[PDB]
Amino acid sequence: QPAHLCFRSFVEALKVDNDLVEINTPIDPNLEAAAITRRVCETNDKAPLFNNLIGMKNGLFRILGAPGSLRKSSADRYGRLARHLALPPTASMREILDKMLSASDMPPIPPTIVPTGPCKENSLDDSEFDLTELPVPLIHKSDGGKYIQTYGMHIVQSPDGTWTNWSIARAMVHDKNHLTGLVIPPQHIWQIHQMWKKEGRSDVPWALAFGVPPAAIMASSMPIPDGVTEAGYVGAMTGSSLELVKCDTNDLYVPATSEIVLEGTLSISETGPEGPFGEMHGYIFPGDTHLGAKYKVNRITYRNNAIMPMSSCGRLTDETHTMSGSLAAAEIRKLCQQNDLPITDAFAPFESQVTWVALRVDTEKLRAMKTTSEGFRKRVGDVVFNHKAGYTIHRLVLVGDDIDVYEGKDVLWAFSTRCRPGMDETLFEDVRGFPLIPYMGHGNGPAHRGGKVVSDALMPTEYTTGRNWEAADFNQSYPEDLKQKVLDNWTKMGFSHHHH
Amino acid sequence: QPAHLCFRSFVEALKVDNDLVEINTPIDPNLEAAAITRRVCETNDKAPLFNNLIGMKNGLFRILGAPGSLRKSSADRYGRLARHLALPPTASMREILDKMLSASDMPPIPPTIVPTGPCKENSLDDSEFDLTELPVPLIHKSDGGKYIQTYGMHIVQSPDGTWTNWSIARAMVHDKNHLTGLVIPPQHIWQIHQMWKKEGRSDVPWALAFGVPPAAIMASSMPIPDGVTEAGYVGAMTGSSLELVKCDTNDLYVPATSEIVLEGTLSISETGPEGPFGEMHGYIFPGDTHLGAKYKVNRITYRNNAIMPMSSCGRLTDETHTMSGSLAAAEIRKLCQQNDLPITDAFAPFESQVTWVALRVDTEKLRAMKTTSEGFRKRVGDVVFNHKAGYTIHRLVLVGDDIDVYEGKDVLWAFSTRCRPGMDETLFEDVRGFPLIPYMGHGNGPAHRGGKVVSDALMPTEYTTGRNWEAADFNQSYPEDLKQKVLDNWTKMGFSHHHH
Ligand SMILES: Cc1cc2c3c(c1C)C(C)(C)C[C@@H](O)N3c1c(nc(O)[nH]c1=O)N2C[C@H](O)[C@H](O)[C@H](O)COP(=O)(O)O
Ligand SMILES: Cc1cc2c3c(c1C)C(C)(C)C[C@@H](O)N3c1c(nc(O)[nH]c1=O)N2C[C@H](O)[C@H](O)[C@H](O)COP(=O)(O)O
Ligand SMILES: O=C(O)c1ccc2ccccc2c1
Ligand SMILES: O=C(O)c1ccc2ccccc2c1
Ligand SMILES: [K+]
Ligand SMILES: [K+]
Ligand SMILES: [K+]
Ligand SMILES: [K+]
Ligand SMILES: [Mn+2]
Ligand SMILES: [Mn+2]
Repeated sequence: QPAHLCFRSFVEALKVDNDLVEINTPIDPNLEAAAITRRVCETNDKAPLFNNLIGMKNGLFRILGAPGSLRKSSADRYGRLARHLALPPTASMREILDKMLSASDMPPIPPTIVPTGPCKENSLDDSEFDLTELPVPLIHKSDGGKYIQTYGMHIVQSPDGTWTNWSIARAMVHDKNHLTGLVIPPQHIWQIHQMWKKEGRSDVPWALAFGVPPAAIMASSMPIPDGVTEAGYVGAMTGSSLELVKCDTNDLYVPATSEIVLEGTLSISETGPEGPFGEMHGYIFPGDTHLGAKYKVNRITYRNNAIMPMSSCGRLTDETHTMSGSLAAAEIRKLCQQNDLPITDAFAPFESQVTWVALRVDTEKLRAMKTTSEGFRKRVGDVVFNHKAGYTIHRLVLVGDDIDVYEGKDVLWAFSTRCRPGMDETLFEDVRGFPLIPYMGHGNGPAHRGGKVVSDALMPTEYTTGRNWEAADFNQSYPEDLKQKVLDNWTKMGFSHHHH
Repeated sequence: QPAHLCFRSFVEALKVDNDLVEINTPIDPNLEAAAITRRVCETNDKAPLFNNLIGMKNGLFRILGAPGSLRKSSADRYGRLARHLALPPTASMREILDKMLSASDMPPIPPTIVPTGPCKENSLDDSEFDLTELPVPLIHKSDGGKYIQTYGMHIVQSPDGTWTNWSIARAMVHDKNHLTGLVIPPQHIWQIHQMWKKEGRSDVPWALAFGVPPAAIMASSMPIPDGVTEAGYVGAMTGSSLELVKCDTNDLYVPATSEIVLEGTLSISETGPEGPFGEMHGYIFPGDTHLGAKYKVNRITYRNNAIMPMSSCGRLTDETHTMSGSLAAAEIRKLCQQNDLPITDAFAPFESQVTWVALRVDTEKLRAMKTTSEGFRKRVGDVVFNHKAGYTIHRLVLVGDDIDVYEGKDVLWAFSTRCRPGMDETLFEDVRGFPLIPYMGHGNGPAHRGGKVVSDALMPTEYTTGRNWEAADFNQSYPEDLKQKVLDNWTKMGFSHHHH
């Protein structure tokens, strides 16, 4: 079963890539697994597979850390992401984001129901499991709980049955048979939760599947549109209908090769303590516990020798940056295009802690618009910051065609040199804000509103007659024949491999 | 004669450091020398010494490129700067900037006049030189002239004799016996020029010395205070009185071991075309020629086998960033301290194209002030942006004690996560602006005014009770004994030298 369609095959692919370290000696889920993983993420090392996790019982569970983090080499930097998608390991960001967007104007390929799969190899009922007795990691020393859920997919369906959403949202163990987690607007898990709360009749049927098809966890991390069932989007992207099995205790359907499945309900009434958690912006605020959503677990099913993926998130670079940031940028690119804005590319610079998105402008098309910075900034900000895809992003940086937005150095150069503070910016105070950014939820203003800006790093002639500069760099300030001569004589003269 | 006191000795020091490439085959001053130098600066390679420069005649001249640029290794990144100052080549930025500030509360050590020196080994009068016949470089393909002056020091004295200023300002060849160059407010060359213009009696006696003592070219690049003679500041910093010889045609004094000296006048009446030039922010605007100051050259004196230093400036990283940016940051640190502001460190992030300065705050002292972000931002911005030392800097970023301002990654993290756009910022429109930044002189607003901001990346509790977070990183979110265990078992488990 191919790597992008089966998590167990994906692990084998990483091994074969020489992108995995198998740790076969005992590792403590209390901080040690996550510390190793954090170090990996901070240094772009190989993914750790913890095959011998202190507290693993009857097959639950091994851990794979850093499943979507970066590789050290430039040439296959994004290779772990590529392996989620059947792309060559040398794929560019552009190619990865194009693959993730490709299903947006394709017919869905709905899933196929099969009678069984590996995720049914073992089961534990209501009398046989205790979530506090599993080797659930403590990921950061100040976390408010053991965060079992950092890289599984929540499965919830609208009351009318027409939309089944797959998404990543964190959750931690509350007690032997409950989790608490983030369920916040405008996220689809929250939107569906609200539909069940308005109906008022029952708690939300729920499942949480860990170790799902890698192409599915990518779509789980992406803000594809409201009402769109991720399973059929993944089917179209991959060209293959996903095989799903029914849950035992409800009528939801989970990927047949899921490593571990929890089945139960998301309460429409109950809450419990949730957090704090060491989060994507790089911080934890110890003791900042709040009420979160509360999930009841009725059943666990799992593969033999089940593997739990884990994201040890925080400072650069992990899945929150590589997947949540980049996939939000991809959706923003499409949203802009669909609103007739001349955007060619979008990326959330890692340097920005994925709080910015740089938007590359087709300045030929911009010039034909016969507009101004003030007007264009307002138009872009209204599109993006009024939409869910713009939720997590607080600064949009408009750049012209010379800038590669996938290169943070070049984005920082353009921002720093082409956008006059204040004058070339528009502030947005009456939009939804992202409270997890420290300057929002722990800042001087409203946690949930405002704090957003469009920063125009287009130069004035880019709106009118065309770029009127050349860069003072090797590439642009010397003729081709001289540049080539310099490069050809470089080592001969005494100065100093692409793969490495 | 030591490296920091004698340019010829400094060249030997770079050779001995294995930080020099001697090119002994013919190199064209038309773009080729500067292209090689640009490539060096973009890749942190060894400094190029062009010993065989097409058009060199009777000893004028060899070129040393990249004299103050970066080395590839982290461990001796700033070693070329250290060699300007007698510091070990492993010196930190902090140590370099402390050395440059050290003379600010020392008695000056005035210079010593000696009867002769190497700079008098050869001479060319008014009938014997033609600046258009020298191997003056074309540094960028669109430059408006051949920029002879990128790393010499202009020498001008107040009419009353009490202040002799040394500074770097660009200049290009106008004709056989004149240069044009930038002389702009608030720079000291401009301030002194204005004094002579108000007196109205004569042109400004002037000299331009190339290949000066490295400690002198560092002070030439720093905004030490108005009225302070750089020679005595360098004397105090180094503990040694600098040896100066009189010019032949005027009563100014030049370093005895200067490689090349031009003597003449800076006109109080005449201008000529100047620029465009590929500038420190990374751009050239072809055809953007303006009137600049006009210098008349009456005499050249030079060392046997004279060496002209050259800065091939533009995109990262060259002398404009390493020296002008960092030295302005150093002066800003002191200025803040002298104004009773609790600033411990300042640096101009390279990522910002040295348009930002990050100011590290002693938050214990800030808490005792019992102030607010709005108040404190205004106070800092009023100090810095109303002073010459703040001229080139458009964004100040306030950070707390956990941030190393000499690490751009950490500055970008703090800025992106701790400063709410708009609310946590104060815009300054009624301050002098730096017109060379593209968004100023080629932007949407006044070239010379405004466009400045204080961005407060202090979190709210840093003003009150203290930092209330821990970082979600390896360092802060795991206990010491676990971190050490992970590091000790890192290679054993299968994961992957300081000098490299
Ligand atoms: C890749 C990834 C994404 C997310 C998260 C993580 C990872 C690894 C955690 C490590 C678990 C940290 C957690 O903060 N987290 C998270 C989260 N979204 C939330 O509402 N709540 C969360 O707790 N997203 C982002 C969401 O996955 C995307 O916003 C997606 O678009 C949502 O799907 P949908 O609502 O659009 O269907
Ligand atoms: C290190 C360095 C500094 C400068 C420059 C260069 C280098 C290499 C050039 C490559 C030649 C580019 C040129 O744009 N340039 C330059 C310049 N200052 C100007 O007024 N004019 C200039 O043309 N400074 C900065 C000044 O040297 C400092 O601002 C110093 O503080 C001035 O001295 P003072 O007025 O404070 O005495
Ligand atoms: O707990 C987090 O780190 C996290 C990460 C990304 C998130 C994206 C959207 C909403 C909530 C999020 C929470
Ligand atoms: O020509 C330049 O690149 C340059 C560099 C730094 C400068 C600093 C202050 C004033 C003028 C300047 C000009
Ligand atoms: K999703
Ligand atoms: K702009
Ligand atoms: K100076
Ligand atoms: K702040
Ligand atoms: Mn969805
Ligand atoms: Mn001065």
